[PDB]
Amino acid sequence: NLPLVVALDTEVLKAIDVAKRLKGAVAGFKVGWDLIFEGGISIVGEIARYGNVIVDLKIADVPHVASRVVEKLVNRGACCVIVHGFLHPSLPRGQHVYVLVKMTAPTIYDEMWEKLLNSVQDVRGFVLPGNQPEVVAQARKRIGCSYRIISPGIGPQGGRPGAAIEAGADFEIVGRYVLEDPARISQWAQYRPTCFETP
Amino acid sequence: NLPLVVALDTEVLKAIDVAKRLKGAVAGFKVGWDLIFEGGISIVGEIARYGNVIVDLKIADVPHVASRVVEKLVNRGACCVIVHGFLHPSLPRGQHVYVLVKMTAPTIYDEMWEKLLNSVQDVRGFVLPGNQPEVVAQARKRIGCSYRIISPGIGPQGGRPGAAIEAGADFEIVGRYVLEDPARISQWAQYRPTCFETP
Ligand SMILES: O=c1cc(O)n([C@@H]2O[C@H](COP(=O)(O)O)[C@@H](O)[C@H]2O)c(=O)[nH]1
Ligand SMILES: O=c1cc(O)n([C@@H]2O[C@H](COP(=O)(O)O)[C@@H](O)[C@H]2O)c(=O)[nH]1
Ligand code: NI
Ligand code: NI
Repeated sequence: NLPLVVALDTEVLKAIDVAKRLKGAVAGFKVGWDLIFEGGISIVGEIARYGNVIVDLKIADVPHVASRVVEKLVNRGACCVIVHGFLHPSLPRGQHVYVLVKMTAPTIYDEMWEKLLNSVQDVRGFVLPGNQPEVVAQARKRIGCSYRIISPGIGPQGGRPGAAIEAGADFEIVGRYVLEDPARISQWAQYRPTCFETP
Repeated sequence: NLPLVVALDTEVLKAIDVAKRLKGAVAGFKVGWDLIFEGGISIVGEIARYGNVIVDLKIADVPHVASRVVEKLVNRGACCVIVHGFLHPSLPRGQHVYVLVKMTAPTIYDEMWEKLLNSVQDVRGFVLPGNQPEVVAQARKRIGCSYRIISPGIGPQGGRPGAAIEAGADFEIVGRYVLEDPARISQWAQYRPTCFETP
């Protein structure tokens, strides 16, 4: 069980083939825009047959909509969901929620993220940019092993495989790099999550 | 037609029923995760048979993903999409893009929305909270008729019909209040868009 969550940013047929292939070998799968666009919400439970599914639609709506979206997903196959921390204090929380507080691309988070880690508690964990290992290390210093950290941005976005884990992350989120060649998951073989054994 | 964009946060068959009933009577329809979850992205094209469709998935992902998402949506018939302004400077741009810069619920936008409004150019327009018409007025004061403004939060969230338009909005975005009784669109008969006759 490599400390890797594979981002299935691809068509349904390809995603199912990849999931079946990597079943039991990775920590889970991230299902997002591309899959839901093609297959509707029913694709979540389908991928969930093969491992833990994190649904990532970057949830960022007001409470009456966000709460419904979260509940539809977690009750139809998702182990957890990613939501935007910028919504704070109007933020979904609890054990099914990962909160994104800084991104692999420049955004207004770049000035907010440390304050957000101070503000946000009682969630599953945080998403922090794995192409900025210093950010992961600082965050882990601040929160210790209280919450999970998962980190995208490995490969095309600049991050080296394992470098976010080295810096303190529990799992790295990897899309194109792995989709292009699923055998690359072996590059995570020597790594273990910093704090939590499961995402 | 009335300066109303109707938010179809509902089931596919209900959305089609309302869209058919309101075809030609309103400025457009807002299609979001409820419909896409059920019908996949094809629902965008279906609703577009009945009027202008703004797809609202509060788009907030990094450029490689966001650009593809917006493209798929426009290709399926969306006239425009709503994206989160907090992504700035990593923000999708152009005449297809409405940028949300303050919400009807409290968020981090609240302390910096004006600075953001000033920073964003070369987009179709902005989403500003219709339950806070003073914000709409201040925004319109800053940008004049350079950009569209559309405003949710009417009804359950506290805004009164027409108050955002009166304060400077072009269109009000209305969901539950109108879905519950589409005859209510008559309440917008006396109002007209501030700057733009179409969304
Ligand atoms: O800051 C972030 C947050 C993300 O969720 N992601 C997500 O992580 C994945 C990265 O994809 P890739 O490994 O092909 O670059 C995408 O699904 C993207 O939406 C990201 O790239 N940066
Ligand atoms: O700040 C905002 C931005 C929005 O897009 N919206 C959207 O406007 C609609 C409001 O729905 P309603 O009229 O039922 O309250 C929803 O689709 C919601 O996602 C909002 O309520 N507040
Ligand atoms: Ni999970
Ligand atoms: Ni439009």
